[PDB]
Amino acid sequence: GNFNVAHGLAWSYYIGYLRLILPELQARIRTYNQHYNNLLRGAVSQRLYILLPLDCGVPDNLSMADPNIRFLDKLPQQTGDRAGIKDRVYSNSIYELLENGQRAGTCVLEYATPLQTLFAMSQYSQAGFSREDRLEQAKLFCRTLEDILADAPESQNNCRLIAYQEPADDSSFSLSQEVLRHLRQEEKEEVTV
Amino acid sequence: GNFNVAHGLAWSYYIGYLRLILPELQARIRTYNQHYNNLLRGAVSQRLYILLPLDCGVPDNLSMADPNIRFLDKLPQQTGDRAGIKDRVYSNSIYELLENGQRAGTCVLEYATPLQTLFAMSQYSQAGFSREDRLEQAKLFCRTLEDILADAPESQNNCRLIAYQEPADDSSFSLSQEVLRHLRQEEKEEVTV
Ligand SMILES: Nc1nc2c(ncn2[C@@H]2O[C@@H]3COP(=O)(O)O[C@H]4[C@@H](O)[C@H](n5cnc6c(=O)[nH]c(N)nc65)O[C@@H]4COP(=O)(O)O[C@H]3[C@H]2O)c(=O)[nH]1
Ligand SMILES: [Ca+2]
Ligand SMILES: [Ca+2]
Repeated sequence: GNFNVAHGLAWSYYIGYLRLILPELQARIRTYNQHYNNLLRGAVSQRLYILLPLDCGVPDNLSMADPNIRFLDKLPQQTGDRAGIKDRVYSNSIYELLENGQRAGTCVLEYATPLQTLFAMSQYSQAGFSREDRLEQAKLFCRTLEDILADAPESQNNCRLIAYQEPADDSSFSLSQEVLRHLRQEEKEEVTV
Repeated sequence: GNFNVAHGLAWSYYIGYLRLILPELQARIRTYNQHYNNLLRGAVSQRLYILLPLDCGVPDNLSMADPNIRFLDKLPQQTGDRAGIKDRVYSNSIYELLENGQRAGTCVLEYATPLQTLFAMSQYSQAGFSREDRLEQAKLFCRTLEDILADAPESQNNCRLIAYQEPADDSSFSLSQEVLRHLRQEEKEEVTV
């Protein structure tokens, strides 16, 4: 019946994590851009880019997904407040996106960790949760998280969801291209509006 | 038609937390009890006690809801793995339960963290989530988690849910006394079985 784990997962992810880290993340990115743009020959986008593989495949490191997605630098932390903000642990990692060995873009990137739960659920037989259930909830997770972020206080502008199914043959899918296409569209939006 | 956050919250709580902390819990408690017995003739119960206040009120200090519930120690981490078998580092607290100033029991005690999500949602206006909704979802949370632990590999024997609805009239609920009942029933079971 009407059992959708994705509903709770998306709400939990926003309330217990994204809501808490997005303002501080944008603040650190801005500062980083101020001190290091001369060094970067560009700018890190201020949107957290969230990877949502619909196959729920989350690797411990990003480069084993795509050798054109490569660690660049660390985002410095917040400054000497320590007044209640430091609860979650999130990635201070900036990635560069490569095209032909050349840096084509830069962003803060991370996977949507609740997809791990759906994967775990699908390997846990007592849950009675099929691969087909997993994909269905993964999609529902995306839709739900999207709706939440649409009405969220300036957080729609604070992150970008990158949902993607991967070729059920084996074409060499390019995640780096997927991300770059969003980066280019974002800069285009930022500049034509 | 049915949006039930509690479903995903309970699955997320078992998958992302209980499944990982519980298999090694009783070993951690056992090695603490060796010292606890030798040093104070103490015995800490072997089950994780999970407070589920139906009103979703989670304080950042247990002792603030009851000074008959007195902090004793952190439960020390496991051994062998440099990685941790299943854990990075789980903070778990051991508490003494007091009756008329006297130590009457000892257990690893903590609130069900997903109740905070339910509480935050009910203060988040974009959620259209009322305090009546929260309670119904809190009940569903307990029910769902219970069903999960019942099918779960020995994790059911590893923990005990303490779900309580507090009297609206600001009557004299004793949380310490509620916990002691469970502790006294646990000892009765282990001693009769
Ligand atoms: N990248 C990143 N993502 C984060 C972080 N914190 C939370 N998230 C994401 O948001 C989800 C919801 O977290 P939650 O509301 O704290 O909800 C948690 C919480 O209620 C509970 N839980 C998890 N770890 C602990 C713990 O160490 N102690 C206790 N008492 N509860 C825990 O189980 C729920 C499910 O946890 P998850 O499966 O891990 O699911 C997490 C996770 O996917 C973070 O610091 N970094
Ligand atoms: Ca993949
Ligand atoms: Ca209460």
